[PDB]
Amino acid sequence: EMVDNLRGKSGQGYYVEMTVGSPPQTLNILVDTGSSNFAVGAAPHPFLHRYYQRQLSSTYRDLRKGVYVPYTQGKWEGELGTDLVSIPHGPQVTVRANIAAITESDKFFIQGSNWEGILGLAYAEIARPDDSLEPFFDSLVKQTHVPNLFSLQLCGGSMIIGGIDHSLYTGSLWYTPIRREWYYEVIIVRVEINGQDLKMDCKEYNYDKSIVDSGTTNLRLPKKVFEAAVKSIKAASSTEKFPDGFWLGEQLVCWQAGTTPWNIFPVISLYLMGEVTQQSFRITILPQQYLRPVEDVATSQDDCYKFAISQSSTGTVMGAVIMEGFYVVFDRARKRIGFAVSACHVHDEFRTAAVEGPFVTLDMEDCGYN
Ligand SMILES: CCCOc1cc(C(=O)N[C@@H](Cc2ccccc2)[C@H](O)CN[C@@H](C)C(=O)NC2CCCCC2)cc(N2C=CCC2=O)c1
Repeated sequence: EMVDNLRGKSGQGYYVEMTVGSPPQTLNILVDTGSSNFAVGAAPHPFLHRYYQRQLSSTYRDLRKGVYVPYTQGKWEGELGTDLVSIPHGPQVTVRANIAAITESDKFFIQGSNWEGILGLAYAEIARPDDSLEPFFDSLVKQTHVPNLFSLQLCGGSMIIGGIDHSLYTGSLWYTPIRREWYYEVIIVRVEINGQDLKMDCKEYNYDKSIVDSGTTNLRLPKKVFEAAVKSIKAASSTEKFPDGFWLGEQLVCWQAGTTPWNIFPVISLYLMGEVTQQSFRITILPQQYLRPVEDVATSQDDCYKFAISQSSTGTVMGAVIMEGFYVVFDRARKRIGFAVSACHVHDEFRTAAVEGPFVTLDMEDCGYN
């Protein structure tokens, strides 16, 4: 009953239906593994179809404390409280959870996204105001019999709470350790483009950190890695030349509908640390993943895309365009993240996104930045 309980797209977010308060108020909530605050619009906003009305809830409790949360994109401020929360198409439980009632925001809510709040699924260590504010999933596990694990299949899609759904993936699940429990932090040990090693000290791939983040759209790479990746992708696709603004993820590239030259763009392989010493596995990303379709009726004589790999100063972010096509298991109980090929895959007749291994490495360097 949890299958297909997500709607949305990489550019605007994937969301699940939830209820808050007594009696239940229904809201669509973006699923975000890149933060740890549960927050909902709680006052009118031009882009909100509905919002949390605290005065209508008999179970609302004000915590008499404000909270401010800045993201890479957008920020909001609100008032902390607790109330009853349920997930109509998830586990049939009700939990009392912390909720930030958003009273002001900037560039956070997205016009037409159809969601009104955000569910931070990461760990308390990055919750605001601080780690004393128990995140929703922690409350869910404490208050119910739900196993300490969830999985995401972003396509709509599915959030499976408390378990793994075999119908949602094919082949084997490969696991990489969660290096530290704050973000879902992982370690990348190698990057290839078209099979060619970027040939970089592997700490560079994780400079600062690397995280798995359903709330970010792009694959975001540390500047040094980003520049090297663009150089390699340019070289592979050199039979066509694009403006610098395309590679900067600013402007669209368009082709006559149906004629997108997928074959001239390379596959990207990200090798993740395995659960055994010096062992790794790789996930492979097709251009159908990293060239993000931009729907616009005005341009619809063409298919147009944005380059969805971009620069970061805060480490690697494996965003939604990376997670799409994979089934991703956030195995909190065992401190690991699993990857498998998703049942909803976009591969043409020549290449297929993959999760595969094992691979071994001779260089004993720890790739974590620290
Ligand atoms: C759903 C996709 C929306 O599009 C987007 C969204 C974001 C973005 O900032 N997403 C937020 C949530 C959001 C969801 C929806 C709207 C706004 C924010 C997510 O939490 C980001 N996670 C990490 C990186 C983070 O910044 N954590 C915070 C640390 C401090 C404490 C609070 C958590 C970046 C983005 N970017 C920016 C550059 C390239 C890219 O893809 C495109």
